[PDB]
Amino acid sequence: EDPQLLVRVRGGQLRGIRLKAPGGPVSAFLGIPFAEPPVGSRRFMPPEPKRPWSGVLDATTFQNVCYQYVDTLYPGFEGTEMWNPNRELSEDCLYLNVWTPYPRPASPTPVLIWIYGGGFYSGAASLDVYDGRFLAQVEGAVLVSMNYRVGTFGFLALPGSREAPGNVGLLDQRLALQWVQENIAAFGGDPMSVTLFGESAGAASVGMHILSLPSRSLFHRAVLQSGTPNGPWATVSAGEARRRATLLARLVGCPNDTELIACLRTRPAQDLVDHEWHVLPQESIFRFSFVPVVDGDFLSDTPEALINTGDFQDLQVLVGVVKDEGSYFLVYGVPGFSKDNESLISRAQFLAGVRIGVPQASDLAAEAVVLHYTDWLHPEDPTHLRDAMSAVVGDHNVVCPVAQLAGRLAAQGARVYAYIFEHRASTLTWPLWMGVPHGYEIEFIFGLPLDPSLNYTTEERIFAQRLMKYWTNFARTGDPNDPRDKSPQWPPYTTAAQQYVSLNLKPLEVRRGLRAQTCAFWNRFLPKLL
Amino acid sequence: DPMEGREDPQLLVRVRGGQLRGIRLKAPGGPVSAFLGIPFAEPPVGSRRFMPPEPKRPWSGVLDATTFQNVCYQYVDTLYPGFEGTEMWNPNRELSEDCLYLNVWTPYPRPASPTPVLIWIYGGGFYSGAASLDVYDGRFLAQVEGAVLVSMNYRVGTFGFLALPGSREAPGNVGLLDQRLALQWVQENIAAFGGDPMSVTLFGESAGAASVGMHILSLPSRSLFHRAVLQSGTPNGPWATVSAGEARRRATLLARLVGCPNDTELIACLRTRPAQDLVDHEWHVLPQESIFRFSFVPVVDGDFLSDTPEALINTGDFQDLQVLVGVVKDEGSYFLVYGVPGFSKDNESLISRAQFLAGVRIGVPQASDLAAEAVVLHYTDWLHPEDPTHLRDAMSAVVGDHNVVCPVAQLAGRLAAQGARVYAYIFEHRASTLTWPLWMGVPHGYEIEFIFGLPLDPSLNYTTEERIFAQRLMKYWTNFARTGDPNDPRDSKSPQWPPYTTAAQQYVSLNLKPLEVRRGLRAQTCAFWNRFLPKLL
Repeated sequence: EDPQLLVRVRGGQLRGIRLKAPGGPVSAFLGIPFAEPPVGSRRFMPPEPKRPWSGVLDATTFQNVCYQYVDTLYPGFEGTEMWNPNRELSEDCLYLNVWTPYPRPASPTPVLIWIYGGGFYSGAASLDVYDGRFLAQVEGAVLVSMNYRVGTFGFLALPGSREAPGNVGLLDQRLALQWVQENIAAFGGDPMSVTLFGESAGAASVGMHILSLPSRSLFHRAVLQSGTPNGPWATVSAGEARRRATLLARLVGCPNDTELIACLRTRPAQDLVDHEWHVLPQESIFRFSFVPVVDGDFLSDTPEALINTGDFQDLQVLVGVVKDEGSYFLVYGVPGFSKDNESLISRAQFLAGVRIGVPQASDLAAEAVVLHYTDWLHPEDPTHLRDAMSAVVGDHNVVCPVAQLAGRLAAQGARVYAYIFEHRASTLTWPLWMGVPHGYEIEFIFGLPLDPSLNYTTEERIFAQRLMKYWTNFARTGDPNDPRDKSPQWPPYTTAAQQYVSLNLKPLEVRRGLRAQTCAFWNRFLPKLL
Repeated sequence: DPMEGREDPQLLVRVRGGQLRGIRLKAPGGPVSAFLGIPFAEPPVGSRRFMPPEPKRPWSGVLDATTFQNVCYQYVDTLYPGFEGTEMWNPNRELSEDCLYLNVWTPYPRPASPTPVLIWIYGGGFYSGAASLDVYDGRFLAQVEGAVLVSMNYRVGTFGFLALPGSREAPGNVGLLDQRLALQWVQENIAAFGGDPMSVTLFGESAGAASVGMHILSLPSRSLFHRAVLQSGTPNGPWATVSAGEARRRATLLARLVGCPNDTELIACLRTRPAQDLVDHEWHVLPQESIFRFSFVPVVDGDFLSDTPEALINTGDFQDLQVLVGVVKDEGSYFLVYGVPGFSKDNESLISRAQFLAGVRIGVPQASDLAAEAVVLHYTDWLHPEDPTHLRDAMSAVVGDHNVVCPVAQLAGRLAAQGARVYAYIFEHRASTLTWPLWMGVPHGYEIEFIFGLPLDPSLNYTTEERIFAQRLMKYWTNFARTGDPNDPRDSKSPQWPPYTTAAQQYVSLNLKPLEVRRGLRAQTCAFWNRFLPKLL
């Protein structure tokens, strides 16, 4: 009968579990329902608050992963499998997890809320790399992570209808935020200091909470790791969402919006998953069929309009990228790339790869990209063309949208801190040519190197500690710098000086201009070519 | 010649048109022979204006060949009166349409055996220039390297390049024809001076380099030389040529501006106008505000130039050609003070970014709004986009790259890809005696005085290192003339100057330090200019 694993929330009692972290125990409350299961008639619909329960709800184990495509490109390969579901799939998946220190915090404690990535078609809060025990134990943080619907279940939209209004995965996330506001105090959390953090689609999601007014009253700070609400992949127009929904409907035999949606609700989850990739316009890496939609409700306008016209005076933001944002996506559909070769390519392959990675570029824009990224001392060298292909995809999808976001935010009142993450995990099983790929900073932020049984180096586990206190310092104060502190200071990102830091084994290094020229090419010149 | 027996027997030479007597000049290391003001054409006056040159008909007696002749009629710069920086390029003899003369420097006494010949073609935008300028003095190359050096006058401005293509009274390119006639003169007569007609190297700067390039691309000229040096100029590029239609348009406009209304009619009327009237109006013809842009230049006539220089360098076979090409560090600087708002030789020419945009519009006047903004974005410093120094230097680079550096990079590339042995350089030393402001770096044309070896004259106040540098460059150039290779065949100790190739793109820096080999002649920027920007039209 451990009383600090017994907690009462607005819907009833829960029992958590005492977990062992390297430095001591933590309290974990796993699989807490925050919504009615979005099954049957609730499919495609906004989430409803979980109805109260009797007795003591067991909150000691992770719940089901939201129904989604499972990656099978490299079966049994750690590099891919580490991101695959580690619990069974279900549409009944709207649950969240809470990590707290053991015993529960003496005073109200800053809350970090993790929103996983996975292109809005995949992901889960139960993955090993999202383990909250280390941040909770070492930094005394309260950490919350929620599941949200992905793929069709989360983002299939027929805009204007009420059975499939779109953005319900974002609404799942928001409902979880509300749940934290109402209940986190019972766990020792401070509802008045809430920081959202996420990577990839999760970073984009965080951004969208920044740009959606009802969400704004549910947090105070934000961290966007390798993803943005603006850019080419995170959103679609209402018309295009309708088109894609209708196409998927016909691919599954369906058939008036009401009729079509009802027929879709009759379909088994796996039929929808089986067809969800056969709807997208062009051949494309870094591009997903069902994503947040500019609905004029959750998103009152396009993200770029909203970041261009928004007032972000009372917002603090931490943003950044890894060294090789594009590498990971080359092995997923660009001819000439694989995890097994060193993926050396010809310049014909490079041209074609540009056409793929940049599908809605005109012939002229595509050629502009090609010329801009060519090294004219070695325009035929296969290594240079490979790295260039990587840089094209990375810069276009992450680095330049991030640079633009940081610029707008800083220019319009926000306190911004920017980083580039440059350390390659010693335990990384992806080929060396992929450098520091997408998403491989996460394990360090969460403090996984603090676990001796994971075979990280010693420097990696000091590095991990550094990053944990950067992130938790930011949660606590809106500032990654240690308030009483020796390492160089991390200066705010501004439009004038454009300062950002390198995160690696060496001490903080301040640099200026986040790929300034290249991102001037992407954000200032290339738009003028349409 | 009643007095031959009492005169220097070492200065009497016979050429195809008769006898001439030169003069013994003193160079720092010893005497040289100079034969100045030799007519190679009939005076292109009266009814001969705008017409192809006619070979000089033979004369009786002994021609005095001891003094420089008249300078071809041209605009004289008076922007900075008494300023060395401009006056050193101004005419140093009186102006005349009777100006088709050439000059020959040789050792004294004249070489025992046949000696490789260097032929200088001056620059000046095809509107100015003269072979008699101090900076083109051949005495140093003749004395120190034992060279035979020839330099000719050619008609510039309207007199040289006004064209009504198709007509036979003004066919165009006659200034280039003047040059070619001089080349022929060399072929027939240079042996009388101890020169070798079978080893002739052309070299020139600016419009002179463009001229040399055009001789490479024109078949009749090809049998008149063997090697070429192009300093800071190319036959291709935006300024060196015009189309037949545009040349007709400009001639017609100038005609109308001077009170002249059938081609024959119009040309005759132009021939009745005084030379100065033509000079006074020649600048009032060109379309837009333009630095580095001239009204009367070589015309793509389908005759001298059988096609555009670009087409000809794209389809040409150059396998038995050796070429030496290069640029100075700051090709654009000199032209900023000549018509871009905000620039002067007296202030530091710091400019605003609005000024930068306007200046881009002026320096690249063909360019559409989109191309212009592409240029602006490409040259912007995104860490300090408002910094006036950076914007000034950027303006300079735009003009230099657009007009010289990238046309050169292209030429070198095409030539190397199509068989030619190419050697490439960038000249980086700023003359200690240079009177242009420091911000202009190493401006256009200030490598010339080093090539010709002027620092060997003690009375010119160059440093010692500058005199050694000068000697190095003279030896590079004359080695190239001699062998098609700037390298000294028996110097084991000094760094080698490697050929420029499309694979390695090697070139050297020329300065007080030993040869340094670099790779990629402004490769990314010139890819922008030569590969991307054309596609935006």
